[PDB]
Amino acid sequence: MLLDEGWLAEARRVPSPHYDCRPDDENPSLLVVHNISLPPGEFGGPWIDALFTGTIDPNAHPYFAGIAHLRVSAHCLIRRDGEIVQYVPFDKRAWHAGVSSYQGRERCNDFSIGIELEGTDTLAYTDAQYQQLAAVTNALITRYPAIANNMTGHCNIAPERKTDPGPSFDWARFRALVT
Ligand SMILES: [Zn+2]
Repeated sequence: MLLDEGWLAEARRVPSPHYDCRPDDENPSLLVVHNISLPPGEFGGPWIDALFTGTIDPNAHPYFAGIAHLRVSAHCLIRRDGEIVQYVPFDKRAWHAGVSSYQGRERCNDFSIGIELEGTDTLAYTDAQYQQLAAVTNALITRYPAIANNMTGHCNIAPERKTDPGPSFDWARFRALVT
């Protein structure tokens, strides 16, 4: 697919207020793979769109109040059916990695894009999502070369704390489709 220098045309743009300047406007290299579903264990709700914009309703669900204290966002999301939703231009800083670390260098937000796979640590992602994740990845690799040589889980840059994208994530399947 195609890149309007930050934005994915194919997608459904959610204008998240939750971005800012990459420090010294450094360009991204490492892509991190995230997972998420809300409420935790269901798919298709509007609620992800919600969390990612800082508007989600703490009253919509006993699990939504537990996190209604965050302001967080991830560059793009892949829904179970392949649909790509984009909240923030790739060149900008997403509030996704958190307290993370990759190769001596923390605050991994700075230099990374974050892709969310709708799902759970323990349930297989769908064919469409492997096709889509790889699709987006090839694009960013073309814009940002280093990505092909920096790809990881949240669980890698934040062990113990994070386990996403989980043992479900079959890197084999995905890589099989990256350039
Ligand atoms: Zn994550």
